[PDB]
Amino acid sequence: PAVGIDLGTTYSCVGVFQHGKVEIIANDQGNRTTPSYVAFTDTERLIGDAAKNQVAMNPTNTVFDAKRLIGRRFDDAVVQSDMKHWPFMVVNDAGRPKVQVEYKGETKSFYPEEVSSMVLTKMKEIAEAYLGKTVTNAVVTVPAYFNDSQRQATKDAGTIAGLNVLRIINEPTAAAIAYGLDKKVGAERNVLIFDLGGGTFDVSILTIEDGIFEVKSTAGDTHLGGEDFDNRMVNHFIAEFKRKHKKDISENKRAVRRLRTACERAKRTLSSSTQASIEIDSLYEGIDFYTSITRARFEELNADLFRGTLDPVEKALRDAKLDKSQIHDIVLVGGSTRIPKIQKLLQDFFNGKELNKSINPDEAVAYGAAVQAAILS
Ligand SMILES: N#Cc1ccc(COC[C@H]2O[C@@H](n3c(NCc4ccc(Cl)c(Cl)c4)nc4c(N)ncnc43)[C@H](O)[C@@H]2O)cc1
Repeated sequence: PAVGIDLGTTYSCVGVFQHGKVEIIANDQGNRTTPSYVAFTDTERLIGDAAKNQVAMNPTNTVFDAKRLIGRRFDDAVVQSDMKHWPFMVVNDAGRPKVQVEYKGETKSFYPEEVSSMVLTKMKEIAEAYLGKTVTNAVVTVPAYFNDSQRQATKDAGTIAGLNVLRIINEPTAAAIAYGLDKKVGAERNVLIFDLGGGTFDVSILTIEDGIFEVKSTAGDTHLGGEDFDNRMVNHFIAEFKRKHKKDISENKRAVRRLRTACERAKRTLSSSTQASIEIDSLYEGIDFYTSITRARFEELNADLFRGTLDPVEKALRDAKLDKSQIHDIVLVGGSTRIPKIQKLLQDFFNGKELNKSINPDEAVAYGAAVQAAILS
């Protein structure tokens, strides 16, 4: 048995190719993704949903976004910039960063591959729990733009987990293989992979000829995703509250939370029907917030951000010296591409051209890694 693991920034996912069909193994909690979270608490260490869920109670010893630190040096523009926004401690141990935590009363320090080895250990377990066998061999994916150092730090992060990493594979190639774009014959095809998750955005252009892949260019926005979209809604509703009820709820962390949470959920609903209702009882100072939102209004709150996504598309076409009519295939991954106006912009931008999207976008990377781990098996 060999697995494909999509090791992501916010979530990880693990799959196995069995009985001629891929299976996205579910966790001990029944979820097909597992947050890449690791908490340290007085008595135990927590990974996945257990860690995600006590992040309010222990925000200072609950680590996440370790993919943003992996393989980088302490002075990397990105280690520096992100550090400002993490409750936990990032520490310069001799030019290489470390996360230091409180864990059983003793303060311990951790390299990022140590912290990614824990997510990988858990994913290994998730599979071994499902398959009722030992799992060792894996494919683990990384973004196309990762360098040697960051590939090595990931590969090690697995070798530490007890994994036999058969291969490290680019996420947009994982998704290409998922869609069997690598079994098309004859002439070289150019493939654009649009990855829009919750917090990060990545465009990747690859050429594929005869099932041999090559990375042509990299683009993206490293702080754009579904979360910017929920914020647009939170502002629309906070204004709407102030209107009808002349109150400002925004300095009440809990009212805003109840609202955020209802906004992300409403957002998901708007990808499949044309409006979405919200009732939040006694939201602020005793007042009920009963409201509703159409898709068209949601689209308008985000109209600039939805378009803004086409720039990494252009900028990546630039750097790959390709005209948009030369793109043979478009592949959508990351759970935000489920938003229809986003698919509509992209289809219309690429002059009516179809989109490859039938595989679950959250899962497609892990799908292709598992398909591929099977061949290398
Ligand atoms: N269980 C679970 C689970 C699985 C994957 C993810 C990751 O999602 C990353 C981003 O993708 C966004 N998103 C997602 N994410 C997938 C998802 C599916 C179910 C649940 Cl309960 C959750 Cl909450 C998230 N679906 C969207 C949709 N249908 N329309 C618009 N946006 C969608 C989501 O809001 C988030 O911002 C998050 C949760």
